[PDB]
Amino acid sequence: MAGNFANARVEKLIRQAGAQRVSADAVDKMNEILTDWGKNIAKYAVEIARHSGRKTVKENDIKLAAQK
Amino acid sequence: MAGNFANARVEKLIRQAGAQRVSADAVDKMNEILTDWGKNIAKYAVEIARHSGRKTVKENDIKLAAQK
Amino acid sequence: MAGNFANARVEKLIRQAGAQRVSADAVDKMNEILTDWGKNIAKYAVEIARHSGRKTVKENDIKLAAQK
Amino acid sequence: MAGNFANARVEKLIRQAGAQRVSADAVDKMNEILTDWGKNIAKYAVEIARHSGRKTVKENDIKLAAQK
Amino acid sequence: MAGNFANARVEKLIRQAGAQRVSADAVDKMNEILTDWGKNIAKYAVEIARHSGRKTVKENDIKLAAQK
Amino acid sequence: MAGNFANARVEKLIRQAGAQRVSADAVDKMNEILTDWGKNIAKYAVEIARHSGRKTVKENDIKLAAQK
Amino acid sequence: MAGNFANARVEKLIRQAGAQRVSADAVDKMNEILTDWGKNIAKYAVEIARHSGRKTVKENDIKLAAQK
Amino acid sequence: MAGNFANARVEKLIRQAGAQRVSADAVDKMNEILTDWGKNIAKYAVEIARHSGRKTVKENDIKLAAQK
DNA sequence: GTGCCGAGGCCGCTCAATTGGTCGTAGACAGCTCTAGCACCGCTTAAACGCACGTACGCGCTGTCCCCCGCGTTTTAACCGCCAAGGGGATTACTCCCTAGTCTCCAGGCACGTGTCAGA
DNA sequence: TCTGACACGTGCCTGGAGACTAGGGAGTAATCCCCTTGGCGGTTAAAACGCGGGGGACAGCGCGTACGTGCGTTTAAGCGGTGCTAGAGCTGTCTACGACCAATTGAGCGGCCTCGGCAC
Repeated sequence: MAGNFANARVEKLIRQAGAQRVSADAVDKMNEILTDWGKNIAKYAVEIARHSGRKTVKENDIKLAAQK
Repeated sequence: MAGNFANARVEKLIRQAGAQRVSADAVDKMNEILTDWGKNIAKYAVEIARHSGRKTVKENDIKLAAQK
Repeated sequence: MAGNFANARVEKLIRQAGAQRVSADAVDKMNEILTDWGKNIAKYAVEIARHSGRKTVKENDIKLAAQK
Repeated sequence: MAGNFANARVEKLIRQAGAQRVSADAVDKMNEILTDWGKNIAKYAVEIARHSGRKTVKENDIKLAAQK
Repeated sequence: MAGNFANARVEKLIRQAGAQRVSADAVDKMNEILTDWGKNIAKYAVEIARHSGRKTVKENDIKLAAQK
Repeated sequence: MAGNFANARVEKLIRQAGAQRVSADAVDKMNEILTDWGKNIAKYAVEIARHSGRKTVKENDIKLAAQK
Repeated sequence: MAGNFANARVEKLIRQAGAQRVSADAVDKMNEILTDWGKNIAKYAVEIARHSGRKTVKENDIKLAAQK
Repeated sequence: MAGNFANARVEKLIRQAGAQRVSADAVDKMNEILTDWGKNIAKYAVEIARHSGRKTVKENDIKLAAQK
């Protein structure tokens, strides 16, 4: 519920940033920080989609929500 | 390289934010925006870890890099 | 509290940047903008130092906080 | 020219941000980082003042240059 | 809304930079990167024009906003 | 050669940024500033594509070139 | 330390340039110039490698960065 | 080769710049690049010194030859 | 308010990667002992702040004319489709040639004793 | 011409740069076959320029803000030195990540329907 993404994908991201070693707690904390920040953008994008008069969230509503 | 996470996971997050329908272009854009922002936090967490004299990125380095 | 630096020092900076004349209201606004931006870098450098396990803010912590 | 502000004023700023102890090399580095960022805002505020048709830098200008 | 310029125009620019072949995905990403950077210069040029006391954005307002 | 894009499209961009009136000399200067900054990104994306050993410029080459 | 090469080798280079005497100040300035020009090439060498797919920055990567 | 930096110290420079693996050919080319730029600076630095009516090469001379 | 077609929802398979277990051993934390370098208090001088007078610049008022907005016709191109091919990609073998542990050596690096060598 | 501050050369103590000899990670040619770009042709759409009306931007004089100079008072910042707190370096214990391996969860990809999104 706190980490929505797969741990192996969040770990690959921290290793491509240059991390020589990555603690499983750091993978769990990065998963939580990506999930929380993603839920915030998606919640605001859903309100932009409905203000625009549509049920579907589309690329422009994610792009505009991220620029807030 | 552009979208690090699995699309069905990023889609589940947008549907739990309340979306009634989700365009595949919104799933791809959210995957890119999460990847870019996650790489920014991870790259700075790695410089904090190496400054604390450690090779391992740990929970505290991710927490501190996100509050920047 | 709003302008931490001496006004004659902030005025000397705006005059060395090329200003032919400097209004007292521009010296006070620059003093506030330097105080606010300096407090933001120092507050994160103190958290960068306490994470490293030290009480003393050193050149490396200010350098790392300014690159955030 | 390297550090424009008074060292005891830059140190008081780092101590009000919460630092328990401050290294003299951190006071000099903060003085350099404030001087460099202050010269960037003053140099662009002087070009805004001159574009507006005036010799005097005024509060308005420093406000517009800082938001760049 | 994401790509303001004509695709055949963005593509001619990439082919004049020396590209032997250009992916349609690269034309649409270049169009988005030019549109976002152009909107940022124009938004700040509009604030420079209004600070100068005018409604009309002129050559000097675009030139000053780009040097920021 | 100095302005690659259509003037009516560069003008639409400055009007969508909030401009109440836009001078023809500002449309031409914005067209030149977008063309020059666009040629710089495209020249570096062509070199990234050729280092990677491919004649085709692709989305990842434009994305990596713009982040420089 | 600002020098990547050993001070004695920066001094030996100044002597090969015809200087009958080289000040300790000239040795430190030479070390800094070689450090700056070195890092500015190494960064581009790392980019050439990562772009070609290879993890090893080979001889081509150095020659290509020195002209880039 | 005929380099000024020590071979394993030109190598340490490339690795310290971020190299994951360094080809022993690039160690040699880096040493050549540092040697060539070194001589090209020393010759001009020696001329500027002899012009100023001094014999001991000083920081000022190298600082000016590098800024040219 | 009405018609049409984008393009997402829903479904079923399977294979590809994720999560879980257990082993090895690299690394991170705690503890001792010493040195680095900071906080405190003190002196005295630098230079900051605040007048008071002067006068340069700025902000208005307003009246010319610059030059942009609206409206419009023309035709120059950008978008699209269909058809052809070249290219880039994934899957493979073989052979580079760097990482690695182990090693000897050249010459890097700091101190001691002298005259250099830059100035009014 | 007239001339006195403080850095430099040569030796000793010391180490990290140079160099294997070998293992095997990853670099880079082969090839086969989908992806997807180039290419040619048609056509409407939307970009350019042209005229007319008039909104607002640029210049000129007046008046009055308010910044510059010069000066005095004094409150700070700076530099020394004391003296003691905390950070660094070495070392040892032990914790927890990298690694290989299993196996089954669940993500991706068509293929078929029809809800709602886009223009008139």
